[PDB]
Amino acid sequence: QWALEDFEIGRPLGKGKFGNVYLAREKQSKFILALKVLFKAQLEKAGVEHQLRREVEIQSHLRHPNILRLYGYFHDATRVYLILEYAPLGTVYRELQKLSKFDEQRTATYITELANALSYCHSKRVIHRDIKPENLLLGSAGELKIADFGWSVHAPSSRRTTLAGTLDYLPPEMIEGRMHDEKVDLWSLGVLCYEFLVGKPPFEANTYQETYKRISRVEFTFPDFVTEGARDLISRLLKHNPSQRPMLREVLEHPWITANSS
Ligand SMILES: CNC(=O)c1ccc(Nc2ncc3cc(C(=O)N(C)C)n(C4CCCC4)c3n2)cc1
Repeated sequence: QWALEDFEIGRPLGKGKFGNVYLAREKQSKFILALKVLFKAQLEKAGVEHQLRREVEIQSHLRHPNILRLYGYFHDATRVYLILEYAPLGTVYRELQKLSKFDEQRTATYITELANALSYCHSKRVIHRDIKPENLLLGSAGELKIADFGWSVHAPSSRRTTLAGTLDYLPPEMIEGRMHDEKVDLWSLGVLCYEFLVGKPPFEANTYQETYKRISRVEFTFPDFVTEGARDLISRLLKHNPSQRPMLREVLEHPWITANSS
């Protein structure tokens, strides 16, 4: 069906290792959307051309208000085109840059949305979404959208590289090279809850090497303003042992979440 001729192209919203994301508009409907362009040369060089095919099929069947929708896709001789939902308010990472840190009501509301999205994902055996805030977008209603599909893409305003942000969110079992399961998403939720409340991710260090040690040894501390309920949820999510991490339904029922979420 689709071809590049079906779209008007506007400015690049961001750029990544594999290509760019453009503001775009379907000509007939004048619908605004995000056109993600991946260069086949880059996909081939990295050896991920088979992984892209699988994730396109997965993404084509994920339908949830807090997951960025894939409308369709096509290709030409040099490029793959993903026709994505456009999230008009940008990344949560940028919101965090602007506000420095989130209050407990905003944080608990965002965590609720993500826990619901991740529960849906898990129900389809979809695990390990990279939910660093650079991959979380804000829809027109301010609702969170998981948008890690098709690899990282940064806006010009970003000050954290793809490798650094992804490392900040990696769980000990994947740094220690062990088997992992869907509990990696619970770990990521704890890192995110902390970054939301603090304005910095908990294991940030000068070097990647020190960050590895801090993650593996779960070495993090709380600023004085983090309330006891927030400490309790974050401490349960950032357990080294994945079996000790709560179920997503237990996150949603956590007293700090229910007391503060919209
Ligand atoms: C001052 N305005 C802004 O910074 C702004 C930035 C993006 C949007 N919309 C928007 N909509 C859909 C997307 C899909 C991606 C993407 O492939 N990611 C891996 C996440 N991205 C990225 C592009 C670069 C930042 C997120 C999307 N971005 C609106 C406003």
